[PDB]
Amino acid sequence: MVVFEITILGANGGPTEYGTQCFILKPARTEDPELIAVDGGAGMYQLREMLVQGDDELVPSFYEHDREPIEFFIDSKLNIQKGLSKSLLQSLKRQGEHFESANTMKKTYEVFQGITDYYITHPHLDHISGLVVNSPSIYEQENSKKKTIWGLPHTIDVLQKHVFNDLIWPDLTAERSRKLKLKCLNPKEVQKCTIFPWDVIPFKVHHGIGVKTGAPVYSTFYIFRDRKSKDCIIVCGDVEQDRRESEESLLEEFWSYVAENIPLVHLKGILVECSCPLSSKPEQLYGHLSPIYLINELSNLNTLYNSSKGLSGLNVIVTHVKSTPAKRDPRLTILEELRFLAEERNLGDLRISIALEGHTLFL
Amino acid sequence: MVVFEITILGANGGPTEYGTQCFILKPARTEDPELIAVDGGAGMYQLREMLVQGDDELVPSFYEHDREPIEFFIDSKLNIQKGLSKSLLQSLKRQGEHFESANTMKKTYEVFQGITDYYITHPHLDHISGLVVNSPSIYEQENSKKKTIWGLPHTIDVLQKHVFNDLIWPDLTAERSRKLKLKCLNPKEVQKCTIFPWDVIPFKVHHGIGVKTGAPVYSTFYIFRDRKSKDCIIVCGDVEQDRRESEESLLEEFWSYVAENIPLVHLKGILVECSCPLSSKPEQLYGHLSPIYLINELSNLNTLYNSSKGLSGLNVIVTHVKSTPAKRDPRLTILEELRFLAEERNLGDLRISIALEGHTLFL
Ligand SMILES: Nc1nc2c(ncn2[C@@H]2O[C@H](COP(=O)(O)O)[C@@H](O)[C@H]2O)c(=O)[nH]1
Ligand SMILES: Nc1nc2c(ncn2[C@@H]2O[C@H](COP(=O)(O)O)[C@@H](O)[C@H]2O)c(=O)[nH]1
Ligand SMILES: [Zn+2]
Ligand SMILES: [Zn+2]
Ligand SMILES: [Zn+2]
Ligand SMILES: [Zn+2]
Repeated sequence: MVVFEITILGANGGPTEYGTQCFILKPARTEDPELIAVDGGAGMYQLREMLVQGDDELVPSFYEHDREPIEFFIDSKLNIQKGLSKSLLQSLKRQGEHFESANTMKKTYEVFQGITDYYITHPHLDHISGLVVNSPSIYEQENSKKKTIWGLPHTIDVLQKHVFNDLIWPDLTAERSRKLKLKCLNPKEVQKCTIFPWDVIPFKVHHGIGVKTGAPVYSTFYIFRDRKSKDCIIVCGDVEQDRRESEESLLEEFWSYVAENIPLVHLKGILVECSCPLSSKPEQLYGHLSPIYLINELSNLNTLYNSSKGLSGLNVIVTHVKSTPAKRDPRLTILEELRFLAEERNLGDLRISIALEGHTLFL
Repeated sequence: MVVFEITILGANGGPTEYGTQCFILKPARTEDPELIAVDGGAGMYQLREMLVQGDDELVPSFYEHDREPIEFFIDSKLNIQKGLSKSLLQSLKRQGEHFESANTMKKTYEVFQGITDYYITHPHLDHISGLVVNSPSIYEQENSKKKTIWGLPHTIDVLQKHVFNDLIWPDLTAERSRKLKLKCLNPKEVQKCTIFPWDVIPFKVHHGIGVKTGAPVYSTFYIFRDRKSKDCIIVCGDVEQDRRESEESLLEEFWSYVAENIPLVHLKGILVECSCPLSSKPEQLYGHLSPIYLINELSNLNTLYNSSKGLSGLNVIVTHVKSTPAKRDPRLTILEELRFLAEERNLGDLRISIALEGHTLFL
């Protein structure tokens, strides 16, 4: 049944600067070294942590307790494991003694060499910091695996002009060996992944407005579809509800596409933000979702699928929760609020979990 | 004797993406909440870690061992402590019960509110990622402490155009409350710190060339001088030896200024990179120092001071060491190489230590 393995490298919405958004994807069970990244916040450093840290599991929190029981954050039916998957690790264990004798740093370089395609949702620094700082690793070997950064134009153009520009970062895309490449995707078009037998389908969404410019700020949702099984996951960039009359209904377009083309039984998960709780201070919420807005969007999807069973069986994996100087971990507050609102909206057997760094989901 | 407390938030040169360059400065012993940052890599997240982690101390390594004895990395005479200093923590402990009842996240916000001036050496992403991602914290309170980002023009112009531009990051400098400001410094000019009774004196240095543009890439060295004691520390951005005939001798200008204006006994420390070991693969070394180049620069300073005692008593704190897929921790390799070369060059009782994240130096 399981088709996808999703490694949560980073699910932090800020403002603390580590463990920001990055998810690694690979097919379930298989042992190729190749990996896809969605976004580019947490990277090599987090892979290294996961190698080292590899029951009554406790996860970091820093609110009521510095560590909290893992089960508090997840749906009881979620297929989740701490650390990197057996199949991901097997690519290192292909060489018995070599694996054993490689130190943690060396193992980190080896795993990371396999992360060869990034799908970037938007170029805000929290979504690209690891991609950028990690990038010189591409030059460690002459027989190097080359990396490609994919995105919609609002993303790629910004990376070219503002990041890989010899000012913010050396312009590694200008190196003649082309070991780092930037490539554009067309919105709404079924495009192919480079190694895995998957389709990638990107959609533009809204993510607030410029402070100085007042210009709409865009983001991306990615659909990944396994062609054999027809199973799909949706992995989202930062997003807000479309602004009533001033903006195109990009989210409605997205949900309509999903309901038309992907039967619910084939939708194995959606990784989507809920940055803020209901108490929502305006400044932190700009360009983002709170529980009422996320539930409203899921309700729209529900209406489109048009089943008396609602969204029964759908796994919603909540990402990008922000820190706040609150008494209680906002991930717990948000999870409770989402579950309450989902019940109130009769969305059925919807399974809501918070994305937890340092874990792999099997969907 | 001790005048400065230096909190090492980040001393990692990359390519792993966490704990990159950031040092917090304050006067020794005093308990004001105000703090200066030099650079802006590791920030809130690291402050939080230091709050939580607060003998046979072991520090992270990830080479021969995942953790190594602290003493291996430092000169035996170095005044160093794990965690935040008593005086830094006292600003939180001014309120007895409030401190106790504040969770770790809340304490992090409180300490971080005091970090109100950053002195940025150059705008490479590893030197600004925490500054940027942490910046929305400024909006948590209406009676907010405002933050100022200082730098030479090569730094400030790039931050304005390429970072705080509603593309890479919301342009928080355009918010009317001006809670985040960018301010330029003039090179070679004695300027005043905002709260501490210190002079700040910035100098431009070289840091390689653009990959695409071939343009010189600039960085900054900062001198901080306590006006009362006349004691100084030097805190450096990334740097390479000046390129023979193609470039101005910016480093010679710097050492000449130091030797003319700061007696060695008043020079309490220099925090300066040695990104790479002697084995130096060309690609990783570009724009940086290796032990022979760092020792050559210190030799130039030695010649200028012109004492038979060499640089006896000088604390050299080595920063920005890069990871490498080597068998041994490059910080250990580099420390050994620097000490050997210093002896070979008869630099005297030079005290060399590696900067270690999560520690405070008292100089
Ligand atoms: N005060 C204020 N903060 C903003 C504004 N626009 C964006 N931000 C902040 O910029 C940050 C961008 O990162 P993101 O939230 O998209 O992950 C957000 O945390 C948000 O709080 C704004 O217009 N005013
Ligand atoms: N291959 C290659 N890497 C470069 C070049 N210029 C800079 N870099 C890399 O860009 C990174 C910039 O961060 P920094 O090293 O300044 O902390 C460095 O790690 C360096 O390895 C270059 O011309 N060629
Ligand atoms: Zn974000
Ligand atoms: Zn964003
Ligand atoms: Zn650097
Ligand atoms: Zn640099």
